[PDB]
Amino acid sequence: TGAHERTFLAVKPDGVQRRLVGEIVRRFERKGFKLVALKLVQASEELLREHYAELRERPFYGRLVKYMASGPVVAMVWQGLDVVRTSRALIGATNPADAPPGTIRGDFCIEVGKNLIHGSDSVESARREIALWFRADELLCWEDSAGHWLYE
Amino acid sequence: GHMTGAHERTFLAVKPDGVQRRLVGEIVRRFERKGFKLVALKLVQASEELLREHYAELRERPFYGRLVKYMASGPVVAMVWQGLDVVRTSRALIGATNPADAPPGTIRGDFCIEVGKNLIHGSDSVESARREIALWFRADELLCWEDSAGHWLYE
Amino acid sequence: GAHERTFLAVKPDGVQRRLVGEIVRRFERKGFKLVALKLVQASEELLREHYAELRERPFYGRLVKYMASGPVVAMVWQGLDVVRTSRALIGATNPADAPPGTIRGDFCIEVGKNLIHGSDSVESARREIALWFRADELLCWEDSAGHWLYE
Amino acid sequence: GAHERTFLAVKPDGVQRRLVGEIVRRFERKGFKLVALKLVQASEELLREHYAELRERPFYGRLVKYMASGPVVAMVWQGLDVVRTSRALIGATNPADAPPGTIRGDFCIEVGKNLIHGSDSVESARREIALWFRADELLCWEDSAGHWLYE
Amino acid sequence: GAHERTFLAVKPDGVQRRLVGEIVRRFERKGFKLVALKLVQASEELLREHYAELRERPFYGRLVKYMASGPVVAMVWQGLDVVRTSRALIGATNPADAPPGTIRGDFCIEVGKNLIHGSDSVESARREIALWFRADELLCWEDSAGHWLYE
Amino acid sequence: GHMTGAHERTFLAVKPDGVQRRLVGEIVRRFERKGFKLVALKLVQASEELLREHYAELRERPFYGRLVKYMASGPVVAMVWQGLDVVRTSRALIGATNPADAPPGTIRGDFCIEVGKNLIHGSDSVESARREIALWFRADELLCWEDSAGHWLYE
Ligand SMILES: Nc1ncnc2c1ncn2[C@@H]1O[C@H](COP(=O)(O)OP(=O)(O)O)[C@@H](O)[C@H]1O
Ligand SMILES: Nc1ncnc2c1ncn2[C@@H]1O[C@H](COP(=O)(O)OP(=O)(O)O)[C@@H](O)[C@H]1O
Ligand SMILES: Nc1ncnc2c1ncn2[C@@H]1O[C@H](COP(=O)(O)OP(=O)(O)O)[C@@H](O)[C@H]1O
Ligand SMILES: Nc1ncnc2c1ncn2[C@@H]1O[C@H](COP(=O)(O)OP(=O)(O)O)[C@@H](O)[C@H]1O
Ligand SMILES: Nc1ncnc2c1ncn2[C@@H]1O[C@H](COP(=O)(O)OP(=O)(O)O)[C@@H](O)[C@H]1O
Ligand SMILES: Nc1ncnc2c1ncn2[C@@H]1O[C@H](COP(=O)(O)OP(=O)(O)O)[C@@H](O)[C@H]1O
Repeated sequence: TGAHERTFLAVKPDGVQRRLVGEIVRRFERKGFKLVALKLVQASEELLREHYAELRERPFYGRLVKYMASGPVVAMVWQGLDVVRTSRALIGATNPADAPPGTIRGDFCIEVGKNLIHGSDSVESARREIALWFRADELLCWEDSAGHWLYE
Repeated sequence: GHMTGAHERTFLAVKPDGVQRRLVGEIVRRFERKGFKLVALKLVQASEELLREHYAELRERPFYGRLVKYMASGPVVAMVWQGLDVVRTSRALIGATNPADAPPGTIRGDFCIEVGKNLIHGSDSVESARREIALWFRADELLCWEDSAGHWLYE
Repeated sequence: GAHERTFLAVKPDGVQRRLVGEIVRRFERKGFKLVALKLVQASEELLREHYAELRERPFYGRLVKYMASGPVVAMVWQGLDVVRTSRALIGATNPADAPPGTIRGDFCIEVGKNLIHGSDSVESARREIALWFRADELLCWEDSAGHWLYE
Repeated sequence: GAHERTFLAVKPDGVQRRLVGEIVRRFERKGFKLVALKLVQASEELLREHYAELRERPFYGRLVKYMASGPVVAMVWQGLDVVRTSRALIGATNPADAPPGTIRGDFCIEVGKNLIHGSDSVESARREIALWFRADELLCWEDSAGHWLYE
Repeated sequence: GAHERTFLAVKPDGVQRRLVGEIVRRFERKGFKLVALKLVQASEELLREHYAELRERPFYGRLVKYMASGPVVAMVWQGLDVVRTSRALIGATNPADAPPGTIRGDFCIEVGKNLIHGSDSVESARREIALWFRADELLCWEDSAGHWLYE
Repeated sequence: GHMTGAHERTFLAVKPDGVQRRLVGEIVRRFERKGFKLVALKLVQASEELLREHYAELRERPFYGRLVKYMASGPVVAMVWQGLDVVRTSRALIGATNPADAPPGTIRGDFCIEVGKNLIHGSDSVESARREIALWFRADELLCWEDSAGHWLYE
């Protein structure tokens, strides 16, 4: 899908509490990606168990689920060329200690457990996460007036 | 309400020009830095139907058809913000309807030029806010959460 | 008049909300010279004196208690008309009346949590500077930018 | 009226204080179209004509000599009501009178060091644009954002 | 080496996306000295010469046509190691390879729409500056901040 | 420490060039936004004496006299910041000693050019931080306060 690739991103409860939602959104807007879905939600533990199913045998899994369910999150879908991989570069390493300055985690976070944002790790993960969090009628198609200036 | 006033809510929407011009984050950050509490948020493609109801007071103005068509022309970011005097204060942060009359420091004063592409809507009154919130959101979309910042914004 | 000085303090809410740097940057960008700075926990006794003119007001006790409740950033800034200009940058006491573009207009909601204190007059500034700082904390420096800020 | 143009110039103090980008960004973020730009040093002869309406004012000589003393960034911006709106963005002549949120309100202290010039009227802009720029320095370009700025 | 100079150009996509001021501010905040600036539309003849090292590359033709298609902001910046450092601030040619914090890493997606050109070497810079600018367009000014940037 | 590590402290100082160039607020804002806790702060005119001891280790370097003279050539903003891995992290945020080697996104990478005017000092190690904090601050200048934000920065 090339420039139509999509990723799932979510601002975690700490990002909402720390008033960093606009800052995060602005970084993806300024990069050139197209916002195609957005909502403030409180995720159920049932949903979050499915979301993090790959991690279910890790010792932190339970508290990760409980935490992500504990307050509002901002769920998003962004669209563009290589948006999955590039979003992960913008976000930075899982452990903010390893995330360089200039990344979101590098600039704003200290600890792995309070690392502001989730982004899909692969196109296949993105497909699964988008379907989990969003209905199809929440995913918008619009003609981007900037696209001529971002793409060949 | 009247208890303390702090649970007043307004409807704000980033119009299609705000999305196209990549100002969503900038607009949200201004309300975040002010101290208001985001209690609802969604990106939507608004139907002409809903918009006719939203702008019903402008039903017999000459621009009405172009406004509705335009607001339906692309995504809108619909929001509800909560806090003391949020309706009046949000109108001040946005600035005058005609950007030419909105001072620098306001959203319209800083970011736009013409009345027909003026980035954002905010409820003009508490009663308008009640009506607009109900029109645009379901009850279950309005979130109750515990704002760690409140202690530092409110006496 | 370029050596006029004012006393500004970031109140405990400004520290807690991580707005210290934002506030300092606004006075830097305006052209004023920072000549004193410290993070302190003010005593209630100091604060009772600082706000003595308000001692008969219903809110005086809670103002004092609050200002003593957490760290504040005490500052002295220097430049032409700095006292009045700083008050303009800060905005009205009640943030509801502070326009966008001002510190209180951009960042605050309520009169009791209004981020920052600034002296209200040159004589108030002299008094407040003396209350909060020793003479050896007030620095003198030659501003490389001054030729570009003053005629 | 969307093709109205104004002449703006970053004065020597704006260049020296490293505020050129900040100023340009304010006009870009507003939605105006940059149609001419150059870093130049103007002659006193050009400046005497630029400010010819102020020839009887006691500061005229000083103003001319100062504006000739260092580089300035000359610009033309295009858009609806650009002259009047640009003046609003810049703020009052005397920065003491310019509210926070304006360029002069945010960055300046004194009337002689007030960062930027903007034309005062459509007819003054026509005159100033002609004075500072060759016709071939004003560029026509198709504005991708035009549909989202204008109805 | 503090008098080294580089040629930078904001490409048509940077103008259209309203990123001129953002880009300039990044070089200003670094401490580099702006010594020439203009908004221009370059000829294919000039651009063929500009990019002559790339003449056997498959994209050469489309690169030349594109850079000729709309306005660019041509600039010269001065300072110690300005060529190499500017390239670092810009980031990798392909924005997919440019880290966050760089211009291309922060603002761009694709190699053909990568916002800005910067000279690749001191000798390339000398050639490019000569190609785009007349000698009288390069300004000598006394930098008020130089004592605080350099030893 | 070793309980959780969250009470580690570093000494940071904005050098005179950072004061003159009006980057104090910019610098402080980068540490605030990262989540570290400001526990001490003062503007000082550092004596040639204090500085000779600060930079004792560099006594045999040919630039030593010029470093001490420069660090006394205007005000310095002395700070103590607290948090998990604050010494190592602060060094990463500042970037390499030589700004030409500091990547964009770091303080030195974004804001300065030459090694002799490199804006800021941060402790290079936990032991150095212990020594620097002791040298520049009195114990009663290091404040214990309840950080509302810690709940959102720490698990
Ligand atoms: N060792 C850990 N302890 C606590 N939380 C962790 C740990 N490792 C990962 N996590 C949390 O689980 C989330 C999902 O892990 P993972 O998908 O591997 O990382 P990423 O979010 O960088 O793609 C992380 O973002 C983080 O919040
Ligand atoms: N004279 C006008 N010409 C064109 N569009 C207008 C005009 N007046 C209002 N509008 C449009 O209709 C919207 C609703 O108008 P109104 O409620 O009066 O303003 P506001 O949005 O400031 O509350 C405006 O925000 C603008 O988009
Ligand atoms: N009505 C009030 N209720 C609570 N606190 C108040 C009230 N009026 C003033 N204050 C507090 O007292 C501080 C000092 O008041 P004053 O000197 O009159 O205002 P300012 O700080 O704007 O100069 C204010 O900044 C505010 O924090
Ligand atoms: N009283 C004054 N003293 C010194 N310089 C002045 C004075 N009044 C105006 N100037 C300078 O002359 C410039 C041109 O004046 P004017 O056109 O009246 O103001 P503006 O630039 O706001 O349109 C001003 O921008 C300012 O630099
Ligand atoms: N494979 C490519 N496809 C399209 N355009 C390209 C490609 N490689 C390079 N370019 C364009 O050519 C310009 C000049 O290339 P080069 O000098 O090698 O890179 P840089 O601009 O990073 O110094 C690039 O900035 C880019 O816009
Ligand atoms: N080669 C040099 N020439 C001049 N000044 C230098 C040189 N190396 C270091 N300095 C200065 O001495 C300070 C201390 O050096 P060092 O401890 O090696 O760096 P850092 O401050 O990054 O820990 C530097 O921050 C810089 O101001």
